[PDB]
Amino acid sequence: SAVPFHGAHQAGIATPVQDRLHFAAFDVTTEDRAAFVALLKEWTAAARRLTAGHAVGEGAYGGLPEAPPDDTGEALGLKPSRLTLTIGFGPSLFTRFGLADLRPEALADLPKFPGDNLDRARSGGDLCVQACADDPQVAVHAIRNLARIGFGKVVVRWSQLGFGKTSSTTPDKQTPRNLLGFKDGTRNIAGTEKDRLDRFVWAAEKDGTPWMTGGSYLVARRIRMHIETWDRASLQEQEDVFGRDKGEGAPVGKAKERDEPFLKAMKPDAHVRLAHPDSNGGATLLRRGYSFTDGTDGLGRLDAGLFFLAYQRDIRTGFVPVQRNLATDALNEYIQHVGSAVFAVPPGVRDADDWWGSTLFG
Amino acid sequence: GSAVPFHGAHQAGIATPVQDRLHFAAFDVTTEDRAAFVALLKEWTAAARRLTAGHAVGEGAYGGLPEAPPDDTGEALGLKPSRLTLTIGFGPSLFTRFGLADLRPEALADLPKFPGDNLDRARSGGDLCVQACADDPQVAVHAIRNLARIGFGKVVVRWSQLGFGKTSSTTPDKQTPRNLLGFKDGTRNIAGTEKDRLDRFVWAAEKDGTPWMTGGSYLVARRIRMHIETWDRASLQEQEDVFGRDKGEGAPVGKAKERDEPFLKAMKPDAHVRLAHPDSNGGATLLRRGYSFTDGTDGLGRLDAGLFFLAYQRDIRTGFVPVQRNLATDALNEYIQHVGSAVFAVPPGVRDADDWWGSTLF
Ligand code: HEM
Ligand code: HEM
Repeated sequence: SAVPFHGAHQAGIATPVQDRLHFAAFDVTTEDRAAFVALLKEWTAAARRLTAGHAVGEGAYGGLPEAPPDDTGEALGLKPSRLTLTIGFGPSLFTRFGLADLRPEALADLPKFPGDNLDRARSGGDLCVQACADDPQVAVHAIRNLARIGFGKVVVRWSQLGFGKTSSTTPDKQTPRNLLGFKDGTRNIAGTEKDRLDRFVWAAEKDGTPWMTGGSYLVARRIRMHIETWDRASLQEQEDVFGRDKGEGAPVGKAKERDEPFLKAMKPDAHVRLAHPDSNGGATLLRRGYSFTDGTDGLGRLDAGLFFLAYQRDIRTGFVPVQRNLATDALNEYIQHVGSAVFAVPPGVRDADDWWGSTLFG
Repeated sequence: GSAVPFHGAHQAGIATPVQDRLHFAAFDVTTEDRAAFVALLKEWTAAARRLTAGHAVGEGAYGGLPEAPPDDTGEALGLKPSRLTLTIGFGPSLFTRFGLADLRPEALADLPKFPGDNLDRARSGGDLCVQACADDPQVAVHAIRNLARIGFGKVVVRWSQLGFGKTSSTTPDKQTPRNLLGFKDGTRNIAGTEKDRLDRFVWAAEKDGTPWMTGGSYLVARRIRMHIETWDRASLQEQEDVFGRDKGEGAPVGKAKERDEPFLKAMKPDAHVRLAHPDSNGGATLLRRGYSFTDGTDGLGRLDAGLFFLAYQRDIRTGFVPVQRNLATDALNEYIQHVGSAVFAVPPGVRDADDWWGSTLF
């Protein structure tokens, strides 16, 4: 039903992946650091309510008739729906509030990558809130109300709705398929792998940035798929792109999805061969992205793809080397990176008196 | 995950319980070959039979020739039917082709211009539509994508619309969903069990003057943007006054329970429910079946969202048009704008495994 909001880490990273996503990047409009801290506190209080399935503030009705209700009401009668709300701080936040020297060195700007076609309006952002839930209206409600609460101090830079499995009728160990029709997530870091999370996902104090201890670094990439071109490719071409077969998802030369891959048997620019840690100095990622389908473009083509999300202990040692190695990926023919942003995701809200960003702002 | 039966006197997706998700696609016809279009309808009907049963189209998603593209694009593998329905409709512009001019139904009336309209012509109209409703958005998108692919060369997607959550009800025994203004939407609709009301208000009859449409219905679609910023500034009383129902319970003003019958003269003379009620419209009654949408931001700091309004009726001239005309003075107008529109004649049902979409017309 619900996922606990308080913890050493923020929820929404290691906790089980929910069916839907509403991701929002915000820009900060206030220049007053105390006013911003006041928002972080007010947002933290709202998130405690939202993630327990309650209305923010004094609620969505029953208040004074002349007052706007504190909560806009569209989640009334719904369930917590495993909602998690994960906040992150983008590089540009640290140019405000005297925060320049507290920007973590592990919050690296991404290089330009071959084939990039980034829409600047749907890239970057001073802040992010990742809202994950099984019910998309619960996630949209949470983003809508956080934006409302913050209006006057923040605005919404860009917003992305995503989906994965529908858990009411899809087994939870079952690997979801992306919109190219392939299983996506087979060889990933799982939230159960607490030791691997310490090695590859969570910032440690010794890493250089004490306030980020127990946080993580997030890379977001809005990746369009050339659906109609991909659907014209042969089965063999599609399986060659990835190094796994389509129906079972097994590596080339293996029978079972989760059999470990034999990379030599894949084509040299197969996606799995290029992305595997063995090909990247051991670099390993927690992938947590969602499919999207926004509509139809002007040409009749499906505006669809993957909202790619990766959490790692250090952007410089996670996403950057893996994505760099994808320069020659056979998959590049069928995809285009069209938005990008990075965020430092602080440690968790430790108890009922803690607030988002308290380790950064004090 | 259960299956909604595809065959019947009527197409499913109308009186059917309203499913959680929508992918709605408008198509333009590009072939002038009536025989090829008829062949397309039969192929589409065959594919819909598979899709609505949770099966892959054609020869399947894999296991064919390596050199051939798979028949089915594969992203619904391992999913369930998820109450998928696929409902096809024919726009007025279809009847300019294939010698159909004289078969265009009188009840398929063009809408008048309405005050406040700001209709995007590129996301309005359409030679035909397919409404895909399912509890799993991936199942809905997979259905539309594969129908469009099967139709490559004969039809093109003109525009499409995703609905992340329903704002309608044909099941008054279940919870009435809320729209993004936070109000229950669908309380006083038509239920799938109200067979007499469906015959009276929804299903075309032979005596109505268009024999091929007996057992079909007529669909109006309106993409309605919501002025969320302005709404969220409004007091609780202003919001409740706009509709004529309270917000929490959704009861008519002065009533304690959602489904207590309204006393209209107690509502403001411009209240939405007062103006829309059958008694204010010569008994005109609609089956509403819309969904909420988001569409990113306005580029200027604001979430952009709305409601994809769908109404089924026995005759557009005695359903949507008189009601929408009476909404000319609606208090709700301050908070919405109609920005896309389309009408379709939705043919009778696919009677059995030998039948095909549009067989009574063609
Ligand atoms: C639309 C874009 C993409 C699609 C469709 C896609 C698809 C896939 C598929 C089908 C697999 C095999 C199953 C699995 O183990 O998860 C996979 C694996 C993987 N992908 Fe991607 N991927 C995309 C983008 C990316 C990006 C941008 C990165 C990193 C920069 C990435 C990194 C990885 C990694 C690390 C693996 C696991 C490889 C292993 O250790 O065996 N992918 N991806
Ligand atoms: C964003 C646009 C709209 C919103 C937010 C909205 C909202 C609502 C709400 C909250 C109700 C009361 C509960 C119910 O009985 O369903 C309602 C009722 C109704 N609406 Fe709307 N509506 C919109 C557009 C329309 C349009 C365009 C039409 C027709 C042209 C329409 C026709 C009706 C009717 C017929 C009723 C039921 C009245 C009765 O018999 O009591 N609505 N609407």
